[PDB]
Amino acid sequence: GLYKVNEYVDARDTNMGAWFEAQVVRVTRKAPSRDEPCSSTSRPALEEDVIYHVKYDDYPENGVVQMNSRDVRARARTIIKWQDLEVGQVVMLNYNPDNPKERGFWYDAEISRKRETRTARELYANVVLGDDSLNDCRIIFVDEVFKIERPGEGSPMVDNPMRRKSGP
Repeated sequence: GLYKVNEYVDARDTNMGAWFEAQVVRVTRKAPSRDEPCSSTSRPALEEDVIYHVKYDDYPENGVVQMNSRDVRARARTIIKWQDLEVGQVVMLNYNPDNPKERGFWYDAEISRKRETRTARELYANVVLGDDSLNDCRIIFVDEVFKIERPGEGSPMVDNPMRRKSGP
């Protein structure tokens, strides 16, 4: 457990498929450790199959939930503008899978098309859900869409914290 008691990282829930910036408040090992970590708690890995006790800052009412490193990724603090959106590029946006024209839970989208008119910069992308995907959906949220953190290209949140708290 390498994440600290003040480590608010982006916990991608696999079940609903939605990203939520969750606050790591405790790390525990898959070895006998239910309380505050002790007795040589040095347990790193490539993808740590150890239990990060996080709290969705997007839904504080969920309280402390258990998520592993494979589940909790670093929130890449980079808002991608329309002109930086390009074909093949996957980016995370506040998206309602009930209505693409309204915001909701943070999902992925692979940019398929981009066409600006003098009334608005219009975007159409394959919005990637839990394991599913929604090809050619209007991306209204081009002003506030973040990037997916790639191997090397993934910039960490060292600058001003977001902690978007997506819980309408």
